Amino acid sequence: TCPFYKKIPGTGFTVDAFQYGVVEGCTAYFLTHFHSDHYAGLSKHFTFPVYCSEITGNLLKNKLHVQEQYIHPLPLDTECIVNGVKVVLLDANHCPGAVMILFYLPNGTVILHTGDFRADPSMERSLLADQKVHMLYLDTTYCSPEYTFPSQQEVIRFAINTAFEAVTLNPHALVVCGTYSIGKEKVFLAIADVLGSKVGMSQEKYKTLQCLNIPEINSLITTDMCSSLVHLLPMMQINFKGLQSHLKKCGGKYNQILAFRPTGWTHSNKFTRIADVIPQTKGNISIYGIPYSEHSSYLEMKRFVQWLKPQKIIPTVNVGTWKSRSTMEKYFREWKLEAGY
Ligand code: NI
Repeated sequence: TCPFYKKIPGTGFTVDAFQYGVVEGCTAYFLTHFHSDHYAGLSKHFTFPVYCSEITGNLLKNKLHVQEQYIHPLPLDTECIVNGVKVVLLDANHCPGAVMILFYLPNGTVILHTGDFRADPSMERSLLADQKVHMLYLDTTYCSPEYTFPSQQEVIRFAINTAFEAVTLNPHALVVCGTYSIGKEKVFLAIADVLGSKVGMSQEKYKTLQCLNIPEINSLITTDMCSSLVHLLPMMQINFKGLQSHLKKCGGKYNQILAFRPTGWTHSNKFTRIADVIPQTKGNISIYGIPYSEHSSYLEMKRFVQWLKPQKIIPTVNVGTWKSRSTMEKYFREWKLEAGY
């Protein structure tokens, strides 16, 4: 059944709750972003109101074929009324079109649902600064102190410098980047920019990117693989067998592959710095795992929460085990006692 952490009390609303059939008593279904664990269940047969950002609504229409009459896009940073309740959508610093949602309940309670987010100090100067938030529905993906990672900026600098050096040493090297969802577009776009190439990809992936309102996108991507020396492939194909295979396909235009796998966290983060990352190499193929995250580190999450000072926290991630739930509740109490709320 629909879990309690997907329901907004005092409303007829649900958040990211599309795989339970008709939720009894739901008058409006919000969708925070276009990732499959969140939209799971939506299709052209859906006939209830879906509230979301403009970009998420472009992806619902073009990729899932949801009918336009049930898509209700809202602008960001704007007080809107939905079924009689004031809501605001805020940028979540996750993937394109990802939002946090502020609900102003008739009884005076204010609720923030983060969806998926990467907390950032810039959020402390949004509309969130203007009133007290009582309850926080929190993306707790990396809520444990082992989870450190560098800034997105540091990681993109590494990737750009690595690619540029490799291709300038060998003009017949191909760069490949893995993907299995929207997000992390900076990785492949930043690399293609430094090399003066467009990024080449499948017709399905190009269609997905043309939904994202990225400025000048027609100048940066293409379905012509032959003209491009940065290719995007399914994350599944980013291994030696898949890459050897791909290289055969290019007809001896290239003699070397440099590949990037933008992972979330991986246990080399506890020991090794970004400056010290190395690839796995077999023959003329090298694969780099780079820790490009679109979720809060532990310290970023802690700073946001200690700033916000909520009265109650409801985790939305890692909720399936008693050991995880208990560990998270221990950190929440530490944070509250340290900061004095
Ligand atoms: Ni997500």
